[PDB]
Amino acid sequence: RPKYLPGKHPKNQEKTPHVDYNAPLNPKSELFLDDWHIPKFNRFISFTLDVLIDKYKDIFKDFIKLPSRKFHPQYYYKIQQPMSINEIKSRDYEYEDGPSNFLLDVELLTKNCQAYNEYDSLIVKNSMQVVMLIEFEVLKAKNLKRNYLINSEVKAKLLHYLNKLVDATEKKINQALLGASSPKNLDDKVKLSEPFMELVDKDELPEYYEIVHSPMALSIVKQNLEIGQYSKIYDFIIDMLLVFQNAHIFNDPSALIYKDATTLTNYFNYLIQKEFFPELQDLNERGEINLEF
Repeated sequence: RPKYLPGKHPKNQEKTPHVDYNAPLNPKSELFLDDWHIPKFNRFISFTLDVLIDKYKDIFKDFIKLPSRKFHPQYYYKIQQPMSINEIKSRDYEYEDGPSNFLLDVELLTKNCQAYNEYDSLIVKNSMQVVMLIEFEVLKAKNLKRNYLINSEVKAKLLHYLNKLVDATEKKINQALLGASSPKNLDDKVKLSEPFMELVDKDELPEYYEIVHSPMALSIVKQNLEIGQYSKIYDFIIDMLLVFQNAHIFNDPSALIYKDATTLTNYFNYLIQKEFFPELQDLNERGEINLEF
């Protein structure tokens, strides 16, 4: 028998607090910071959601229809904007604020869930994974024009940046992200990557594998790169994001490893946007690398 029971686990709460529709879960996200357009956006949304429902049935199943109002009648006064995948599939997003409204309707799927249910439940962590996997797909579509095939030189650059991440310390990260506003005397010995290198033992911590549906570790990403499992840049990038996001799904917000997964997501993002991609643009123009699709 499994540690985590499935289904809804309503908080025992007379009054339930508002969910802020407008605030992104991640303000630092390029999904919200960047201007982007997917042509035939409505078609893209229905296609992509259907691929995911089929690939990830067990995770997606509770989010397809709105909660049953006969089993969960209190939901419809506790939650101000009930949301489901079928509801999103039935909406129009082909107007100027469409993309943004789409992401916020999607993020509702986890906000509403974390408001109704006990945080430490399978249903809540499933909802986080639903939102995460949807946003991965958008991230790939958004970055179509720079999602180059991993050829020999691109492979080598990605292995370099991956190693730079693995080797990063409190001092090095803060210097990169804050420059001359970095605090002095930060630690330069301990690598933040340490708890992310290897998967936890199935026999030691089985409930990990009830919660984290797509386990991933940095040593596995490295191996994947070396043997050619990633076809394009964003195939690599999403497995990296999966590594850090799974630690946020599994662990408590107040845990060190949760804090370090935030710090490493931020630093990885910095490496991709400010070092890796600009260096590729530069080497391309100088005719020292080929960037293929």
